[PDB]
This record gives sequence, structure tokens and C-alpha cells, in this order.
Amino acid sequence: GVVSALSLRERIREHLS
Amino acid sequence: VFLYHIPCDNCGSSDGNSLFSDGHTFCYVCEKWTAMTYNVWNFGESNGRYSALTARGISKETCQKAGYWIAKVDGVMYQVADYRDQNGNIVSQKVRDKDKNFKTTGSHKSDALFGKHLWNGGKKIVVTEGEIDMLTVMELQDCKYPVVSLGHGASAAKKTCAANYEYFDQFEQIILMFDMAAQVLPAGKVRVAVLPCKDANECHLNGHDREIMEQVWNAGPWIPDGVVSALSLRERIREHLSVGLLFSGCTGINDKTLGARGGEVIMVTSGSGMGKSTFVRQQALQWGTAMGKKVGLAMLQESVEETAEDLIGLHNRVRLRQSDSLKREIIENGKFDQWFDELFGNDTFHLYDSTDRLLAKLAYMRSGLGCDVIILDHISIVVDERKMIDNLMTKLKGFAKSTGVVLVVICHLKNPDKGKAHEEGRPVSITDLRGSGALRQLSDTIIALERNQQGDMPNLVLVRILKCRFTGDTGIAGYMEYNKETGWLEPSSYSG
Amino acid sequence: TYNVWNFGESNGRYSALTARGISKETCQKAGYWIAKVDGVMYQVADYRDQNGNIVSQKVRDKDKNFKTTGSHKSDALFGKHLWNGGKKIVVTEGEIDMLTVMELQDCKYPVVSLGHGASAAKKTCAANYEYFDQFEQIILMFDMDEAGRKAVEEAAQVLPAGKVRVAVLPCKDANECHLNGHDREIMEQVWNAGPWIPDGVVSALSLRERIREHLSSSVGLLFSGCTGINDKTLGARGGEVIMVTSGSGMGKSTFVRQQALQWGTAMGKKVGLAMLQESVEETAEDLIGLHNRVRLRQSDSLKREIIENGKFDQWFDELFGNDTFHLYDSTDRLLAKLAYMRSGLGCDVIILDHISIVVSSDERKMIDNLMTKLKGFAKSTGVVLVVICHLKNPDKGKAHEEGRPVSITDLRGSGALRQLSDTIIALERNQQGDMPNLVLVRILKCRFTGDTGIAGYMEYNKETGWLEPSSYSG
Amino acid sequence: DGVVSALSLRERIREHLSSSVGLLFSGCTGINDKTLGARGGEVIMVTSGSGMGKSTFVRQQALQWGTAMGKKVGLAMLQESVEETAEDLIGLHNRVRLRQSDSLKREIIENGKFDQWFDELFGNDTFHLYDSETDRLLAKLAYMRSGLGCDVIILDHISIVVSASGESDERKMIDNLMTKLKGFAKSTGVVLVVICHLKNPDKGKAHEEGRPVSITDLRGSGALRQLSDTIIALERNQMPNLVLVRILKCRFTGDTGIAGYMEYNKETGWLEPSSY
RNA sequence: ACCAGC
Ligand SMILES: Cc1cn([C@H]2C[C@H](O)[C@@H](COP(=O)(O)OP(=O)(O)OP(=O)(O)O)O2)c(=O)[nH]c1=O
Ligand SMILES: Cc1cn([C@H]2C[C@H](O)[C@@H](COP(=O)(O)OP(=O)(O)OP(=O)(O)O)O2)c(=O)[nH]c1=O
Ligand SMILES: [Mg+2]
Ligand SMILES: [Mg+2]
Ligand SMILES: [Zn+2]
Repeated sequence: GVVSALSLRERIREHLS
Repeated sequence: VFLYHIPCDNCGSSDGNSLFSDGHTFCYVCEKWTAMTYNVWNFGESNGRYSALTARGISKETCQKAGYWIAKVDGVMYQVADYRDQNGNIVSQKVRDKDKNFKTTGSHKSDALFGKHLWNGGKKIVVTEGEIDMLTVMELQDCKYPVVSLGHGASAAKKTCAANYEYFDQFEQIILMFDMAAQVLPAGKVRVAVLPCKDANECHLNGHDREIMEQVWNAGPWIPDGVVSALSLRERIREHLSVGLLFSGCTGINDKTLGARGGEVIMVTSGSGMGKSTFVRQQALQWGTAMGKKVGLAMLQESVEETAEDLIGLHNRVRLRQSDSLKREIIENGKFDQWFDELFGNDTFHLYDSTDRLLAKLAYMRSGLGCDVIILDHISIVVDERKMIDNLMTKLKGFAKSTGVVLVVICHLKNPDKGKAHEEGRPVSITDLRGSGALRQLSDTIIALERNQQGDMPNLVLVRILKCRFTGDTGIAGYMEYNKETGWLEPSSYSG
Repeated sequence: TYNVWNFGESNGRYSALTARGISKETCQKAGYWIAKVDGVMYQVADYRDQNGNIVSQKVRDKDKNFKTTGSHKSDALFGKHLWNGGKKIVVTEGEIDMLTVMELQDCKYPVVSLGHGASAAKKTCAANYEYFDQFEQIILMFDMDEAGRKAVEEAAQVLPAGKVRVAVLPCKDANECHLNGHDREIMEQVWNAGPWIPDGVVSALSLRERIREHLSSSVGLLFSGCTGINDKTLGARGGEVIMVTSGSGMGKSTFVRQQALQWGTAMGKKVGLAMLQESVEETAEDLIGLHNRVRLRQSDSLKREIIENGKFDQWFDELFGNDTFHLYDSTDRLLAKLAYMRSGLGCDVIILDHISIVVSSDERKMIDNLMTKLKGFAKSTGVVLVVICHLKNPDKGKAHEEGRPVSITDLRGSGALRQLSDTIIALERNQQGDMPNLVLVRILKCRFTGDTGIAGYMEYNKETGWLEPSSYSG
Repeated sequence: DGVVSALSLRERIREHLSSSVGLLFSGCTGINDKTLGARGGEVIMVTSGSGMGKSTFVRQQALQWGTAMGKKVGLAMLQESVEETAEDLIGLHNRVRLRQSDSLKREIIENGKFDQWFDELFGNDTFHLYDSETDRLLAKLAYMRSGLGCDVIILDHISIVVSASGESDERKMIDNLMTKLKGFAKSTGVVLVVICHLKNPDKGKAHEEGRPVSITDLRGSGALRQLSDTIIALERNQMPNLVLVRILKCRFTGDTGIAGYMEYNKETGWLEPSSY
């Protein structure tokens, strides 16, 4: 359930899309 | 017992054969001796052989005198051990193989031991937790001294050792070799010795078996629990002497707080929406990537991506969530990953995605990932509303104790009744913490934020220290000015 | 298990007892016989009803094991069928004792035996209350063990009063005194025994020496920092629970630690701490820094300095040379650890801290049971017990930390804390007022002297940590 | 059966009023005017706050009942041990502070006057003490009534005989203990004094500050005022020595309310009658 | 049969 900040490379731009 | 000598018949000697009181004779020359499953396995049916163990080292006579025999049934190899009674009959068996298939056949009692069917009188006794170490002590002592072993392990010592009391009462001194704690035995009698290896088998296989036998005859006292005398604090204090983390954003805080320590509870409060998340986010961003410490956040208000966008827009001194064209421009030119890599190359930040399930995740974050500062936000969803919050604060104080972690907790305030509200600039008191009255009893540092959004300066804030155990300096720390264009609030020099 | 074993089908035979000293006549009269089944000779006892109907067997083997033949009744007494009246009975614990008394009296006095032993004697004596009404004197004859004293104490409660008399024996019970030749000393215990006195009540004249012993004992430990406190407290004696309270972070632990240091380095008293707020190393460094009149943890440069020049051992040996201090490492197990700290180590002062985690269902019954257990532990021990507690939230008015005078009914959690604590001391200071280093001591409750109110004033030092007796006038 | 007709009862009613009445109190006159002394088979319940002197008054009444009348008195002090509750009565007889003076202890050891102080009061067998479950205590009291032959039974500090046992619901245990003690006092016909405590008020002042007590301020249950005969409350303020007595319930008489005023002595320990 | 003696 704990996700580190390194794996948010293709998630922030997916949220902004 | 020996009586006298008779002339032998096999060797034909005169004084070679010896007669005993038991009726048997023995010659020293010719070497001739005269005279679940619920099924106990027969010895001759399952091909019982007294083979000596080779890979660890146990003689054949010890396996004969102990009853630890190898079965060759069904083409595989089993090591059956036998548990007996005081009468001299087989009570139960234990089957062990390479996969450790624990197939305990027969009536396995709750007070089953090993090696008690031969020994009733004596002075010393050695109790072990396994069977290989017990046979190893029998190898070192040539199978002549009283040594027993538990038949259920060191996990259920409160049942096996408690049921057998009069058997251990017959001796003078009881020596334990469990782990390198059962108080049901009488006091002033039980000794516990310490070996420099894992068990006796490692000292046997690594030449330290002398350190077995030096600890048997010279074992140490009981020493029940963690009652620590003052003599045993020579090196722990010297290790503890060989640190306050600096509060970024204002220099007036560190002049009277001297930072935070290992096992330090910091509480952050203000009015309804006065910017607790922004201030704690600024402290997290200035502590994570600028000091080399690993920080674990647990922001429960927003999601993971939204606080990631906050952090990215904060560090680049812009306002990301306040313009759509600014979000659109940074992705069309490839500068988005440049903000990503220079901030997340060190991986000091760890976010949390969303009540006892939280404490295991905090333990997995602290022990596993190895962080130093853990931040919790929005306590209202987690928390009758008096017993739960007190139990939660007690569990977090116990988690922060003896770990070395800085625990930051964001809380709220209650609604006032008379006078002016908190949004107009009311000086907050210490007893305004809602939910309970124990939140100011376990917290070690309490910081309150005060600002007036409808007054003269809607971007001037005040920091108020309410509780400090380290120094004892509480009150107004200073003033800071908030930026409506970059988000970074700066230390000001406003005077009253 | 199966049925009542007949002597014909089990080869019954009445013989004597050489190893215990009983002839065959007594076992012939009673009915304790020997069966030859399955090779091993089994001993077996017979039970009868009031009329004489055989109802139960007790089968015992060669290796001290028990075997019941079926439903063992609660009114089963060994020897009840033979006697139906009399003025003086003797109740024995086991079964060989009754045969021994029959041997030494030539079958004259009505002597019976129990059917349960010392484990369930109260039930079988409550279920046999109607049988003991037709008698005139009852002589209890039990073992000279702790279980025997427990049986003769608790089983003599459901018996009629004025007819119960207890005899004593120098052996375990009467049979070894029969074997050791003490046949004359047991008959005087049958004829003239001691009545049902030692239940727990005492006489008004038997205390005359012991009140003298307490008169020759019980000196109060003088407090430090203020001489106005000792003028209305007169120290702390054995069995004294002292409660300390103030607001949140007002100086409870600092004052208690200073009191502990002044009792340690100046009186030689063995002090046991149970500090649960912080661990062992922090309070150890606080004691070391406070003895040297500095603030040890509040100076990183001083901690770096004193470890280089080697003067840390000069401060360690002067404190922990005699090992007068004994610390604790962090619910019912705490009582056992404090019992081992008192009895096994030999301390005189026991200090706890922050009782709210210890009481962390309904908290009121838990804190009442906890205070009852600590009061019972302080009773009959002779130890000073210092307990630190906190306060609750006031409804209206100002806060407790802002210099508000605190009342005795502000102790949180329950009202049972002030009902058992002897001396309650509250601390008052105002951190937001004029002087945040001037404190006030308030005696809220005092069972011994009875003088309550403001004791004195002390001034706190921000540099050395030693608060001093001031001379302020309110 | 228990169907006793009223006609065959003339001799029992004639002998019932022949035996009793008496055992006057001490300290105040209004207590004797409103309660008319303590009688056999009654339940006297003395209430106060915390450390308000609820034990000193009962020990002073016990001294006046054991000295001036010679009645056999059985005490059950669970607040302190028997080494102290028999010590303070000597100082109360000799008008000094025996426990509160280290200098007088060595003086009565050396001069041997402690032997004379023990002989001048304990020459008779009128004091039966006890030191420390709930089932064996009533057996001790039955032994004191039947075997020892006591007249006044004092049960101090009831709050540790209903809380020291492991029970799910305490109130039914309090009810059972209260009705069994009432049945014991009815069957034996003995003077019985039982000391309890009060609870926390919801607002206002404290009971140690001059709060007027209510009858619903009893802590633990509501059977303490429904199965008792006389309820006596003590109140003072901390004039730190002006204590007043309130009769909250009297089943025999009807006059309740304020009985009077007493003053505490700091040199002798007696409770002198005040004037106000 | 072996080991030790004194
Ligand atoms: C009495 C006093 C203490 N102090 C400082 C020194 C103390 O170490 C610090 C408070 O630490 P503590 O003494 O530990 O406070 P506490 O025991 O009353 O309560 P808690 O631990 O639960 O918070 O306050 C002052 O600055 N001025 C003062 O006058
Ligand atoms: C009544 C009274 C007592 N005192 C003193 C005498 C004693 O030292 C102390 C109270 O005496 P105690 O009778 O021992 O107090 P208590 O019985 O009410 O306490 P608890 O409920 O916990 O058992 O206060 C006064 O100073 N002035 C007074 O008016
Ligand atoms: Mg503290
Ligand atoms: Mg009292
Ligand atoms: Zn031969």
C-alpha cells in the first residue's frame, strides 16, 4: 500500500492528461 | 556391581571372566557377555538400525542409550526419537526427515521430556531446547551425567516445565541452555549460562566445545527481567553521547527549541484552513532534499499525485495548481522530467496512499525503508471519541520510543464560544486541543500558527511555541511573511 | 470405571500394613482391602452409605495413581457408616490417619475420614452440614503443611461454631508420629487441643510487644529544595503513597528527579525508578548532568568536550560507585517486577511515572483495581511509593498552565485516586506571566499532619537546573 | 411455617420492650437530639470527602463507647494495619499526639510509662481488632458476634471490599453485600457502623471546600441509602477546623438537617463542641 | 587383557 515517489514518472502527466 | 572373578569358558582363562550381582558375566579376554496416526511404530518392522550420525558427529552408543534410531521404511530415511515414562515403556515417538515432516505418533503428552527414564538421583541437570545439542552434551560427557531436553521446544516452556515440578525438585541445581525464560522452577536454584555461538552444536563443529564445558560447571545466576543496575551503564551512555534538526523557514525557532531529537513528538496546529499543510510541506521539502535525511509523508488530505505536484511546483518557486497554461507549457517542451530527476534522484521522499493497519505500515516504513522523519496529517478520519484518540496517541508514543524517529503530527482546534474567533487573530491557549486532553500530555513540542486573513496583513503569520520539554522557552517566536506568487513564506522582521 | 469390584472376583484378602504400622484387625474392621488383578496388587478402599450400602470404590496402584469406579458422590465419607452418634469426633485428612487413630484408641472414639482431601474439602463439608448437627465436639486433624493449614482454615467456615477444635502435630500427620513413637503426645492433642482462634482476629493484649516494636522503629525522609514542605509533612515513612501533580509540562519529572538525586547521593537510600516517559539513557544523562550542576543534553559542545579529556569516568565513578540506583526498562507483570525490585534487591524508595499509559474497556474499574493493588503492595511492606499523575480539562475559566490555582478534584480518570493517596502535592507556575521560574507548592491532602494549602516558594534556575528555596512573598 | 398470628404474640411483645435502647453519641448534643443514640440492629453510615476526618470521629466514638460503657467492640480497620490503629487510641486517651511526635516515643520507652498506658485502657477485653475477598469477612464478623460476643461492629473503608474483587458488574455485588449485611444485622441484632465515601460533583465547589452534600452523592450504587437507617455527613472547609454534622436520613426519628458544630484540637485530638 | 600404586 506504500508507494515511493520514484514510481511517479508516468503518473503525474497521466493525471494532467 | 562387580563382585569377583570366575574362570572363563570361551577364552579358557583363569581370572578373565567377572561375575556381577545382576547375574551376568563378562570376560575381558574373549569379550563375551552373558545373562493422526495414533500408532507406535515397531522397531523391527520398520527396519530399525542404530546408525551413527556422520554429518554432525554422534557415536553409536549414545544413540543406543538414548533411543534415537533410523528407519528405512518406504525407501526413505526417518530419524525416530522415543519418549518414555518412569516405568520404562515407550510412550510416544517423533519422526524427523530432510523436509522436517513433524509426524508425532502415539500419545504425546504435554509434559513429555527426553532422557528421564534413567535418571532420578543426582546434583546437576542440563536442560536444552532441541535433541542434537542434548546428544552433543552426552557425547562430551560420555553419557554419564543427568541431561534432559524439552519435548515441545522453547515456545511452550510455560506448559511442559510447569507440569513437571517434583521431578526437577529432586535435584540441587538446574542449569538452562535455551537461547544463546521459565520462572515456574523454585528460586535460588536455577542457573543460566551463555555460549559464544548459536548453540552447543556450533561449538562442537567449530572447536569451541571447551566453552560448552566451562559454562556447564561454572554457570551464571538467574537475573530475571530487565531490572538493570547502575553498573551496566558504562558503554551505553558513552554510545548515546555520540543532534537537533534545524527548523528551516525561521531562525527564531531554533534559538529556543534546539531542534528535534530521536523519539521526538512535534504537534502542528492552527485554525480552520490557516495553512498547516503548506508549512509542514515546506519543512518536509527543506528537510528531505537539502539535509540527506529520508522522510516519510502520510498526507491524508490530498492524493499522492497532488502532493507530488505541490512539491514539484514549490521547489521550482512557481504556483502549479493555479494556472492551466503553466501546466500545459511545461509538458510541451520537455522540462517536466528535468524537475523530476534532480529532485527524485536521491529518493529521500516516500509518500503514502490511503486503524491498526496504519501502525504496521509505519513500522514497515521505519524499519524496512530506513527513514528518520515521519509526518502524519488529518487525524480526524482516524478518530466514543476519547478512548480511541488516547489509545492512538499511546501507540504512537510507544512507536516513537526506543526507535530514533521524529514524529510530526498535524491536528486541529475546537470551536470557541465567546469573544473573537481564531480567524480574526485570537491568541490560542494550550487547552484548545480538541478530541481529548492527553494530546498535550504526550507531545513534546507544540507549534501553533496565528494569522488574520481579514485584518491589515492577510499574509503575516505568527509562530507560538506552547510546550517545550527540552529548554522551557514558550511564547512568540517571530513573524513570517507569506508569498502569494511563489508559495515560499519568508522570515520577516515585523515588530509589534 | 467399570463396576464396584467384589473381593471374590478380584481375589480380596485382608492383611496388615508393615511399612505404615497397621495390623490386619483395623483393615478388617474398616474395609480397606487388596485386589489381585492384572498381576499387580492393587490397594482399594470401600465407601458405604448411612444404611451400609456399598456405593463407591477408591482404587490406588503401586505407583501412586488414582482410579475412581464411577460416580463419586459429594457426601462420601470414609468411616461414616460405622458410627451414628457420639460426643467427640476426629476428622482426618487422609485415609491412613483414620486407621492410625483406630489403632491407637482400640475402636472407641467415632473417627471418620474425608472423601475429597484438601482440594475440595469445603464442598464436602458444606454438603455434610446435617450430619454434624448430631455431635457435640469436632476435632479437626489435618496435615502440617501449607495446604493443610489452608484446608483447616477455609473448611472450618461451613461448620457449626463452638464445636470445632484444632490439634497440632510435630510430624507431617499422625502416622509418622506413630512410626517415630510419639504415641503419648498425640493423645494429649486428642484430649486437649486448641480452639478456633487463629482465623485472623487478634486479642487486645497480645499486641503489647509488637506495638513496642513499631514504637522502636519509621523515620521520614527529608525533602530538599524547600524547608516549608517538611514543616507540614514530616518526611515520608513506610507504607506512604505520595501523589504528585501539576499541569502539562510544569516540572513534575524535574522535581521528582531532583528529589531522587538528593535522596540518593546524600542519604545512601536504594532508589528504584520506573520512568516510562523516556528511556534509560536520557534519564541517566540527566542525572549525570544534574549532579555536576550543568545541563548535559542541552549542550552538544560540552558533550563533545567531556568525552575527549576523559573526565566522564570521573563523573561516572562518583555517582555509580556504590550502585545505589536501579533503573527500569520499558500490566500485571509490572507489579511482579516491582516486587522483585523491593524484595530481591532491597530498595527503600520506589518511584513511578505517568500512570495514564498503564491504565491505557472501562478505565474507572481498571484504575481502581490498579490503585487497590498498589495500596496492597505498599501495605505490609514499608516502602515509600511516589506516583506522578496529570490533570483534566476545566470547563470554564483560564487554563491550568497559566497560573490558575488547582483544586483537589481536578485529578483525571476517576475519584478513587485521592481516596487512597496519602499526601497529594500540586505544583503551580505561570509560563506566560511575569516570572516563569517561580513555583508554588500546594498540599491538597495530608492524612498524617493535616496541614493543607500553600507550603512555600522556590525559584527555578535555567542554567544549572537546580531550583533553590526563594524568599518571595505573595 | 412462618404464618405467625398476631394473637399468640402477647408475651413476645411484652418481653421485647423489656430489654434495647441506649448507647448515646458524643461530641454534640443535636446528634443525641435527632438520633437518640445507636441501637441494636441499625445501620449507621458516616460520610465525608477525602481526608476530612471521617476516621478520627469514628475512633473517638469507639473510645467513648469502649471506655464509658465497657461494651465489647469489634473493629475492622482496612485503612491501616493493627500496629497503628491501636497506637493512636493511647495518644487519644492521654490527650497527646503519640504518632505525630518522635520525641515522646523514646521518652515513653525509657520511662516505662507505655506499660502503664497500655494497662490503664486495655485491662478489659472490650477491643477486638482485625487485619487484612468478601465471603470470609462476614464469617469473621459472625465469629465476633457469636464467639467473641461483640456489641458494636465497625467496618472501616468499604471502598476496598467491593473493588478488590474481580467482578463484571460491581453494583449487583454491592447490592448482594448490602442485603446480606442487613440480614446479618437483623438476625444478630448488633450495632453496626459502616464507613463509605462520596463521588465527584459535576460542577461547583469541592467537598473539601465547603460544598453542601446531597443524598445522591454516594459513590457506587443507590442501595446505600435505601438499606440503611442513619446517615451522618461531616463537612468543613480548608476557619480550617469548623466542622458541622448533617443528619441526612433518620428512620427512627424525623428531625434531619444541621445538627451542630464541632472544633478540632491540634494538641489533644478530641472533637470539642462548638458554639458558633 | 590393560592401567596405577607399593
Ligand atoms: C519548573 C520549570 C521547568 N522548566 C523546564 C525544565 C523542564 O525540564 C521542562 C519540562 O520538563 P518536565 O520537568 O519533564 O515536565 P513535567 O514532568 O511536569 O511534564 P511532562 O514531562 O509530562 O511534559 O520545563 C522551566 O523552564 N522553568 C521552570 O520554572
Ligand atoms: C477533622 C480534621 C482533621 N484534621 C487532620 C487530622 C488528620 O491528620 C487528618 C484527617 O484525619 P483522618 O481521619 O485520618 O482522615 P480521613 O479518615 O477522612 O481520610 P480517608 O478517607 O482517606 O480514610 O487531618 C485537621 O487538621 N482538622 C480537622 O478539622
Ligand atoms: Mg515529565
Ligand atoms: Mg481515614
Ligand atoms: Zn573369556
